[PDB]
Amino acid sequence: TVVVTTILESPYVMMKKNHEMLEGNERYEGYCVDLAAEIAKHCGFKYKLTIVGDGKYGARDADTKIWNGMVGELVYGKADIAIAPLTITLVREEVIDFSKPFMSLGISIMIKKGTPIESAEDLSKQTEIAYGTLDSGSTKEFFRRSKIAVFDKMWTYMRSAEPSVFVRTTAEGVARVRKSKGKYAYLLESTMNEYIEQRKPCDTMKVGGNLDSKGYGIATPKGSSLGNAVNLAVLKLNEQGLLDKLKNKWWYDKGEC
Amino acid sequence: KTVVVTTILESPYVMMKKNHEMLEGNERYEGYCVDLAAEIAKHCGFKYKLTIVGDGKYGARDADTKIWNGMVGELVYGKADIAIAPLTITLVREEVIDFSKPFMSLGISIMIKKGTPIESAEDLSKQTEIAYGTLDSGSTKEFFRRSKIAVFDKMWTYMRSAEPSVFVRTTAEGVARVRKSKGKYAYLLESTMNEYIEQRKPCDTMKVGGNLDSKGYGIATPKGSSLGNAVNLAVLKLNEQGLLDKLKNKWWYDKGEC
Ligand SMILES: CC(=O)NC[C@@H]1CC(c2ccc(N3CCCC3)c(F)c2)=NO1
Ligand SMILES: N[C@@H](CCC(=O)O)C(=O)O
Ligand SMILES: N[C@@H](CCC(=O)O)C(=O)O
Ligand SMILES: [Zn+2]
Ligand SMILES: [Zn+2]
Ligand SMILES: [Zn+2]
Repeated sequence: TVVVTTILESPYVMMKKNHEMLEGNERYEGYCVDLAAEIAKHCGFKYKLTIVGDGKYGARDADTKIWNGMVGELVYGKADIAIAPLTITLVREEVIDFSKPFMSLGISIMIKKGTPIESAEDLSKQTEIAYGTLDSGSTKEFFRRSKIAVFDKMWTYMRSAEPSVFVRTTAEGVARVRKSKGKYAYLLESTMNEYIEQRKPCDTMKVGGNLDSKGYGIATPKGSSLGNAVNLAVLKLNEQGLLDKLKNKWWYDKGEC
Repeated sequence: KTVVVTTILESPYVMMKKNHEMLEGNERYEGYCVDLAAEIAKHCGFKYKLTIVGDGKYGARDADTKIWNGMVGELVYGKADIAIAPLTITLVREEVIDFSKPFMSLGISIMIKKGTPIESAEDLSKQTEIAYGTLDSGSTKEFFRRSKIAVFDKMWTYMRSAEPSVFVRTTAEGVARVRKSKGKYAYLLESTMNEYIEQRKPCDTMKVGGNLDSKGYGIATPKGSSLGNAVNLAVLKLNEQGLLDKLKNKWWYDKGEC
């Protein structure tokens, strides 16, 4: 029975409305819940969905070099596979294995509707509207490491921002935009931004182009025997059109705005 | 040793320099994949030789003989050490060769001569006046051959049986057929190539509708080759440091004639 680490992040993994009357894997639904079922089916394994203990994606502590989040769970042998919106990055690919990507994304800007910001450049050029990112994820590192002038300017601002502009979860970033009467903008992956734009109260919007282009991968411990089969299953699901089918199911058929 | 790179003459990926005959070796060529090759080599610490695939093909396995042709075949039979090309990551290929994480995204798309009354694949499927086809021997063809979606099965049933053949030997041959056919031919090709041609003179083509699928190009190596790891890490590094996006702009949009 494969221990799968994943994260409560809509619409990837969500507790079902009636989750309290249900047990095990059946408590959960979402894109990655269906994806998990499919990968397991093709690789012929049984599995247990577990929600990452610390609620994080995964970053390395600069001082201890200890990994947190789903990454750390694989690295420390606490999970067998991570099936989640987990961004394929160079620092991570050095410690864990990733499948070929199952979904594309880029960093994007979420505003409360009516906010006068069209681009990352607009953000960078003003101080009235605060902005930040998720903690312990790939978006923060993009800004941390960027040498592109606009993104470096944005970073120099964000990291010294008082009070803090960073949030612990996506939901927190989104609620922060919604309650902030236009004075907070949130930097987050286009997948998540586009999902939220189609849900009530319909008061947010993605503006501008994506800042980069990347993908999510299924992740396994280095040298895991599961990595081969899991990668081939991602390629098969894509070619059968199932990945396209699932994006449609979870994003646009679940639309409200 | 010197790494033999297999690639293909496909704009804007690899093209002959205008003065190539007075130049030598790697210096004869230019394009997105020439720049990318130089950068991969640099970061992986290797010397290399660009070679154009002999049969000028991407790579398919013959149903009867079972031999792989194209750049895939050069890798499978040990003629090349790495392929650095707009080579689409597919399952059938990944079973015989290794791919890096993708360096560029694409989807199958439709190219029409301007003013052609077609907005989608569903439109193409529902009519016979305007003929349509694919490159004869790459991922786009095979996508249609295998597909179980009503619309694309319908399109395939038409293409495979259409006479004269709707399939072409090269991308350039597809594009010239669109341009010469007064709106009576539409070409199915990857979005990257379609969007490039859309920005070149005579500015008489365009991409219509959404992409039919989503996939990536990968750097390919022979299965279990020692280069594969360093190459994958270099692709991730070069994406993260903004080189791939810079190179896309340089070869598509900086060079735009329309
Ligand atoms: C592996 C595959 O074809 N997956 C289907 C889609 C395509 C995809 C993808 C993600 C990322 C990229 N990149 C990352 C950098 C530029 C292109 C890409 F080309 C394709 N993820 O999901
Ligand atoms: N997908 C990201 C988390 C979300 C974000 O950083 O915006 C990761 O793997 O770290
Ligand atoms: N990039 C494709 C070739 C072009 C096409 O099939 O449209 C391949 O690797 O086969
Ligand atoms: Zn399946
Ligand atoms: Zn610390
Ligand atoms: Zn470099």
